[PDB]
Amino acid sequence: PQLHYVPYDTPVEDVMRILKESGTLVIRNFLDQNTVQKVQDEVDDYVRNWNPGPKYNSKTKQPSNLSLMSKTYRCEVLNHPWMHAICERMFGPTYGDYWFNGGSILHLEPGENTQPIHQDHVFYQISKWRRPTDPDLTINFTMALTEFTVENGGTRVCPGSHLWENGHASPAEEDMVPVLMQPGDALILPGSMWHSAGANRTSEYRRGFATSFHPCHFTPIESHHHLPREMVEEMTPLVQKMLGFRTLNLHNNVKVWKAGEGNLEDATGL
Amino acid sequence: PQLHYVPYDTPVEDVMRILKESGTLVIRNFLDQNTVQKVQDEVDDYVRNWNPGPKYNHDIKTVGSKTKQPSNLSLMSKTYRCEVLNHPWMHAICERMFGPTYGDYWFNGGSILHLEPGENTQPIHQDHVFYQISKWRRPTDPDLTINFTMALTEFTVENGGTRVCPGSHLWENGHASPAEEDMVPVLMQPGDALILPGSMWHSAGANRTSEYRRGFATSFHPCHFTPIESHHHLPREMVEEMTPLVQKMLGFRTLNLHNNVKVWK
Ligand SMILES: CC1(C)C(=O)C=C[C@@]2(C)[C@H]1CC[C@@]13C[C@@]4(C)C=C5C(=O)OC[C@]51[C@@](C)(C[C@@H]23)C4=O
Ligand SMILES: O=C(O)CNC(=O)C(=O)O
Ligand SMILES: [Fe+2]
Ligand SMILES: [Fe+2]
Repeated sequence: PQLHYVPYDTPVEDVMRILKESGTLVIRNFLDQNTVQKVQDEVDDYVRNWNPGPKYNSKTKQPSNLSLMSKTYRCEVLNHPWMHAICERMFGPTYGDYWFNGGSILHLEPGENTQPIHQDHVFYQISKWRRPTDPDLTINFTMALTEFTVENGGTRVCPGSHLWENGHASPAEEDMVPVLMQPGDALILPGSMWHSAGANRTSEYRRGFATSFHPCHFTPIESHHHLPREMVEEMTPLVQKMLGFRTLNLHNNVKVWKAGEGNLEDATGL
Repeated sequence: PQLHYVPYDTPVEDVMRILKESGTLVIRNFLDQNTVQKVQDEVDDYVRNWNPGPKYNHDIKTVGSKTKQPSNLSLMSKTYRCEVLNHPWMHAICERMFGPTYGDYWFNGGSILHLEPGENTQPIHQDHVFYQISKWRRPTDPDLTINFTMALTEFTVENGGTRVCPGSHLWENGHASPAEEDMVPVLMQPGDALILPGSMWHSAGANRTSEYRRGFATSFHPCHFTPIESHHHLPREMVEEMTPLVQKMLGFRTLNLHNNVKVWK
């Protein structure tokens, strides 16, 4: 197996076949450039109400959920048709519905050392029961804000390591394949794929942001039930279901996250 | 394996050992008559107006046409969310069941189990059947969920008291359901509770009496599993009256995995 770079118009069955054979791939031009700029603008404006001027003439905010800080994220990025097409083919037949697991802005500082090589599904206890041929427990879409180079610690993966067994040792550093991307490209990251961020040996930050989804029956990393309800009703029904505001359906048609025996969105006037 | 009826003050690891041996047991006087009567008073009209049969269509054809199974118990009963969900036996067993592997646990779901007079026998089933990952689990693994079926009316063989097949929790994933003859009826007075791990094969009996047989259940499952019932549609003044334990049970607090990783944060 190898690391594949495919254009945006690659057929869905080709992307799924590459995901099954290599455990990862890169979809170039996943987002346009202005979308890349909008997400950084809204995040910067959130966590920093003040920016240093040229000379001396509430101040900052701790970062929160990406859907809270970025309106383009919760209203445009989370509606990405590629993510939903990949999530449906990955979780539909086995689990059925899926929803948002977690997401944040990647910020590799200058001089930051190499991240330990790991699989994303390590924090799932049921990963010990899972076989390499079973569907993934979660999938991550890592979008590039800056360019991803070997110098600035771009993401490295090991194609084929997703088919390793549960007791397999971590891949050697010599066999990690760096993911070279331009802003707008996305690296698709199933929870079975071993990966790690490299060391940033440059003088500039390596910036990115990630989305991630997992089956309906698994508890996500973040809860969004603290977001303002006026911010909830300006989302699409699909995004509302992603962020835990709607009832989900199992493959056996049993509904989880219900409002008693009814739908959660019906009981909340959504 | 055999069905055990133990008193309320039975040692906790004795209950855990019986759960490991026979896959089920009964804790008598699990609820005092005050709690049984308060729950019956707070859900009387709610069960009265509830339409029988399944509310929505799913593949587990198990809700008979003369069976009422309404949930939303915390929203409809203050005794349920302010006393029942704080029951020390539920948490003492859930800790030893889910702690050593999954870390935290929380509320999965809770329903009223109302058998109208004339209801036929329920299909024998395992409660974790709606878990897809149940086909990856082995009998020696920890349970995916645990249930506490508490008797509101008395539970007899004739009125449809729940029946269990002790030891069936050790059967493999492909083993056939128990025949009707190997089911053992559970005889419970108002107050007793039947402890049902997700692996125990069980079913409700036929209500061949003139009266309805009603109980109500509480279920808990690991922190990393999505509950069958959400509770964020409840009024906020209703959440502020819960204990910190119940607020965490019903999804209003951050959960801790076994390796100290935050979920639902
Ligand atoms: C379809 C039905 C009747 C069944 O045949 C097998 C499993 C489930 C899907 C029930 C209805 C709802 C549940 C959902 C819940 C989380 C709480 C309910 C309950 O309290 O009693 C039935 C349940 C159960 C014990 C079993 C579970 C469970 O674990
Ligand atoms: O009502 C009973 O005695 C048992 N009911 C169930 O197991 C159920 O509804 O899933
Ligand atoms: Fe990672
Ligand atoms: Fe059951």
